[PDB]
Amino acid sequence: KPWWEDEWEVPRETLKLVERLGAGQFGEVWMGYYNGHTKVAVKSLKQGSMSPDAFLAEANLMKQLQHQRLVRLYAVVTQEPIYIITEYMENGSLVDFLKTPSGIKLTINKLLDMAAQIAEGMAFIEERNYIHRDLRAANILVSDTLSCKIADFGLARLIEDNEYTAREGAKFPIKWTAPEAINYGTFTIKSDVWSFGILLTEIVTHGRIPYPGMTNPEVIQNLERGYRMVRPDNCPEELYQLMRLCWKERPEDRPTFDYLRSVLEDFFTAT
Ligand SMILES: Cc1cccc(C)c1Nc1ncc(-c2ccccc2)n2cncc12
Repeated sequence: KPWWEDEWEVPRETLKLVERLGAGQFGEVWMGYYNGHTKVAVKSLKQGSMSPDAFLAEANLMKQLQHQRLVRLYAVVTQEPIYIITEYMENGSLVDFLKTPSGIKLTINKLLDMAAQIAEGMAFIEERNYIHRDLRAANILVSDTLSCKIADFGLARLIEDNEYTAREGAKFPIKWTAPEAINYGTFTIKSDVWSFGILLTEIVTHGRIPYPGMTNPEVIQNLERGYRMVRPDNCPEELYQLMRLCWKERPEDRPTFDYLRSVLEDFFTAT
């Protein structure tokens, strides 16, 4: 659908980049304002660093995935430097927010709350037939009202039938990704469940890097023995047994996202 017809295309004028939130290889992210008043986040592609068609595939997938628990596509600018504009999240990434004064004061109740918002957001992704493939505290975003939404959809995909198989030479963060995804390059909403498992460990330990004293090969060798992550310090035994269904050996034994939500709501209100 062409750009002079795209309901998503905006004149670049309408925008005003104020504070750079970050920079890397692929460009920059900025808070700014749309037509003066509405706070937004703007991702800009560093020319030449990656393909504009691949930059925008994120935007195009988000056009299809709209739900309160998901960070919302506002608009795109599809020339000079290419912009992706979204809804603004005031409190930045979950993984950082959990380390701040405010984050550090959160009760376990509040945390189990947030965890259920994330599972909700994924129960949508689940049911629309998408997979995320990058689910971790760094790719959860926090609002001014301490709610949570799924972010970063770089790797997110619609599936015809259950399997998405990566290209043989692909690497993903070992500590967060499911054995079959690391090994066979096969991803399903069940892989994402496994990661969610790992993210639970990030919520409940605030910041921390999962599998505390272990290198990647040590972490692989342990899984293969039938071990899983050592009960994080101060992790209610319940939520741990939950991470444990998230880490079942066979994916089809791994639970749904709707069910995780369901359970996380009980844990939450039971406290
Ligand atoms: C702008 C954008 C483009 C594509 C995909 C997404 C998820 C976003 N949104 C954001 N992406 C990134 C950030 C962000 C980046 C660094 C630090 C904190 C926030 N952000 C903050 N509020 C909204 C965002």
